[PDB]
Amino acid sequence: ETGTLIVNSVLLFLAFVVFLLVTLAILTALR
Amino acid sequence: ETGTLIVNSVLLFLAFVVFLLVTLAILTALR
Amino acid sequence: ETGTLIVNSVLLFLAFVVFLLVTLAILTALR
Amino acid sequence: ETGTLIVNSVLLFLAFVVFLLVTLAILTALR
Amino acid sequence: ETGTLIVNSVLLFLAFVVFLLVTLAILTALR
Repeated sequence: ETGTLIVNSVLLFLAFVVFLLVTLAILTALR
Repeated sequence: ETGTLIVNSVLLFLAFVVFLLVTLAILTALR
Repeated sequence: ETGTLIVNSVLLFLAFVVFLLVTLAILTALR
Repeated sequence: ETGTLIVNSVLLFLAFVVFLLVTLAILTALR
Repeated sequence: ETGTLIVNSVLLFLAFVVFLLVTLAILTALR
């Protein structure tokens, strides 16, 4: 349970990293 | 078996993250 | 505790990797 | 040995993900 | 010690992946 919690913790912030990445790429389209 | 399952779980969503990344880069080509 | 420390160590530099990534994407906007 | 194998398995596909990423960025050069 | 070595091994190539990523993004600025 503890091990899985640590893994989830990393995924937590990752979610923001990815989402932000996609958002940034789309933003590049700004034409 | 349990350990591998956890690893696969992470890869599962990763597949979408990567595929989306490639799709976004290609989309940038919009010219 | 030692295991978590190792994980955090990787995240440490990652923080810079991501932050730099976002900064670079934004920089691309330079128009 | 089993542990290292699992790690290598992840790296295997990763190789394609990265290589593709670089290829896509270069493709963006399309000018 | 062996565990840390394996982790470092992954980070080793990662260094090149990231470094290349930043270099590619900057290259995009070619204007």
